[PDB]
Amino acid sequence: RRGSFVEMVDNLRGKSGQGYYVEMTVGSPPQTLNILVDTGSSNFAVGAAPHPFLHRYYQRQLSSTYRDLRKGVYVPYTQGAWAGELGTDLVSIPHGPNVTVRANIAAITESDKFFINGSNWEGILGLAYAEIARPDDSLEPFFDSLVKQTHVPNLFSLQLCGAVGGSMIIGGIDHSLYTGSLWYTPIRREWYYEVIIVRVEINGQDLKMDCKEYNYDKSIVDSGTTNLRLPKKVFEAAVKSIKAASSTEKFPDGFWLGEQLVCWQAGTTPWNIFPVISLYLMGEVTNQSFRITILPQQYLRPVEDVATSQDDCYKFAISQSSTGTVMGAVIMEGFYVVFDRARKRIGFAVSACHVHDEFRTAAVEGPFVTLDMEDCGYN
Ligand SMILES: C[C@@H](NC(=O)c1cc(-c2nnc([C@](C)(N)Cc3ccccc3)o2)cc(N(C)S(C)(=O)=O)c1)c1ccc(F)cc1
Repeated sequence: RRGSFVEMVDNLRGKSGQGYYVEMTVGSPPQTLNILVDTGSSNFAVGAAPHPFLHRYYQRQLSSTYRDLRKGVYVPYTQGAWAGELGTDLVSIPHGPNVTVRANIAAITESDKFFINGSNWEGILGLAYAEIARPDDSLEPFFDSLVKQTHVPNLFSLQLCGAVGGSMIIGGIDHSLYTGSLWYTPIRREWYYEVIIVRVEINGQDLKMDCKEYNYDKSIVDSGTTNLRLPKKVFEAAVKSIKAASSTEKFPDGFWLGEQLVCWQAGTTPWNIFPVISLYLMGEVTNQSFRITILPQQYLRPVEDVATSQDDCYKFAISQSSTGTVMGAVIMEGFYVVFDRARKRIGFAVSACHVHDEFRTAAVEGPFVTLDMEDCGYN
């Protein structure tokens, strides 16, 4: 109920659907920049040269504590890519832990489709593990540096509040950010924050696919990805089931593909006609699982208003992936997510800020009995 971590509450902001960021201060004298919180990568990188979409950037020549590592780095993602120069400098998070560490920093000099116009963030904080760090696993990620240089507990939690703000509690958990109990799923392997999905339901109806399909290749949690991305076969089956459940009103095929938007008169969106989606995750005890349930308010995302008009346009935010399942903002916005690195697990709880209506709410429920969950993982 109380809050020793109060100063970290509400330390995240966003330009409505374009990325959640936290202020980070680098160098000496202080150079503060808006940094995207990204659990799907492991590099700390900041724009360090003028760019059309950047309001400000890191100026190495002005930082007396900057150290050039004399090595370049190239980082390609599913969406976007950037190139920079590696170095190290002092880094602090004003509304985060009360510490200052020397971390690796990639100065972004060139990029393609990475920065987003009007997003207001100028860098990215890769919170995942060294295994996926570029150029290789020897480039210590920011959080690894934080834990090794300070006494800050090896854990952080995220509360992303969509339609924009949120909280990134570093070193602990704040009880005002969630209701109900926290349910944990094992971090299968320490590279991306990999998890295992054991069952999927649409309005209580089992998609009935071999659970291996749900994690085909892998299933990860990524705060830097907008959608709930699913492997091709799973995506197709999910869409067919969602379409059937929302038969009250028909939509063009492109809508389900994200190629067409559908808009409703201001405040008339019939959320009730769309089904809830449940993802069952492996639990911490043998044959035990739990489920997280999201509402259409999470998977149907608003598209930057034309200019404060009377038309609420939405995009179906569940899409296909060829690299496994990605639990992006669509999933995270309905919950308070605890990245308990110390205990190699991720916790989910109903968010105190998730968007819902007067009839339904996002939920985290358990326990359930699920056999052979170990076979669901790809090898
Ligand atoms: C910021 C922005 N992200 C994207 O717009 C986006 C990133 C990646 C995406 N791929 N890989 C990533 C990394 C590892 N997160 C790195 C990264 C961060 C920012 C920008 C690009 C890349 O994200 C993939 C997609 N898709 C293909 S999608 C449409 O979601 O299916 C979209 C975002 C994040 C949270 C949020 F609430 C709203 C908007």
